[PDB]
Amino acid sequence: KDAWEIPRESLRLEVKLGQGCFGEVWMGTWNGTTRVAIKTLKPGTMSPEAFLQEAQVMKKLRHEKLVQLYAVVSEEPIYIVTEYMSKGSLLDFLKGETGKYLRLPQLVDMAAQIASGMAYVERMNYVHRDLRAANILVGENLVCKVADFGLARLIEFPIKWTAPEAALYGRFTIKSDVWSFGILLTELTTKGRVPYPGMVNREVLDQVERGYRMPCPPECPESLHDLMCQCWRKEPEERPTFEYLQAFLEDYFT
Ligand SMILES: CP(C)(=O)c1ccc(Nc2nc(C3CCCC3)nc3c2ncn3CCc2cccc(O)c2)cc1
Repeated sequence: KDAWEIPRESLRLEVKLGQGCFGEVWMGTWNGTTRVAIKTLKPGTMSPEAFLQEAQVMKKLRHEKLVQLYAVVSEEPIYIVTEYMSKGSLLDFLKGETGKYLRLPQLVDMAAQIASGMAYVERMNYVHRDLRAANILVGENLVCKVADFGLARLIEFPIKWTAPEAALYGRFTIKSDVWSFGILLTELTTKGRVPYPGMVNREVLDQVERGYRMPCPPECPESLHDLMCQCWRKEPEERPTFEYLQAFLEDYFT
C-alpha cells in the first residue's frame, strides 16, 4: 500500500460514461467536492496486480497533457481515480456533431497537444503502446489528454495502429508510438474514420510490409501527409521524435 490510497467511502460513483472489457468507467465525486472519473476492475477479466500496473505508471507519469491520477483504492473492486474530461474520447467527439464543424487549425492544435504529452513520455523513457484516437480524452476548451497506460512500459494488439516491427517482432520503442501517432493523424484529419478501410488484420500487415501507406486524406494538406509519412517510415530510426513533431505542429500555421 502507499500514499495514493483513499477511503472507498469518499467516492460517490454516479454516471457510467463507458466501459471496457477490463472493468468500466464512471463519473463521480471525491470527498463530495471533487468531480472525478473512476475506472473499476470487474472481478473477472484480470488479476488486480495487473489493473494496478496502469496506476503505478501514472504515479510516475505526471504531465498536463496526460490524464491526471488523483487516487487509488487497491482493495478489489479496484478503483482508479483521475481527473474528469468533460467531452470523453476524441474518437467519439470527432465522429460526433461537434466534431463535424472542426477546422484544420483546431485539429492540428489538438494534435499538437497529444504530441506534447508524448514528448514527455518520450523524454521519460516510456512507451505507451496503445496510441489511437480512442485513447485521447477531450476536456473543456478542446484540451486533449492522453489516457490508457495499461500497456505503458518503461523501455527496459490494435494492429492497424501498431508499427510493423512492433506488431511482428515485439520491438516496442517510442518510435513504434510515433508510428501509432501518424495513424492517429489520419483519424483527426478524417473526422474519426477507420484506418485502412476495407482491410482486415493480416491484410493490413502484409500491405504495410510491402510498403503500402495510406494516401493523403482528402481535405488533408500534403505537408501534413508528409508528416504522417515520416511517422510511418519503415526504419524506426528514420521516424521523427515527438519533441520535433510537437515543435512542428505548433509552428504549423506560420
Ligand atoms: C458521452 P459523454 C459525452 O457524456 C462523456 C463525457 C465525459 C467523459 N469523460 C470521460 N470518459 C472516459 C471514457 C469512458 C468511455 C468513453 C471515454 N474516460 C475518462 C473521462 N474523463 C476522465 N476519464 C479518464 C478515465 C480513466 C481512469 C483511469 C485510467 C484511465 O486510463 C482512464 C466521457 C463521456
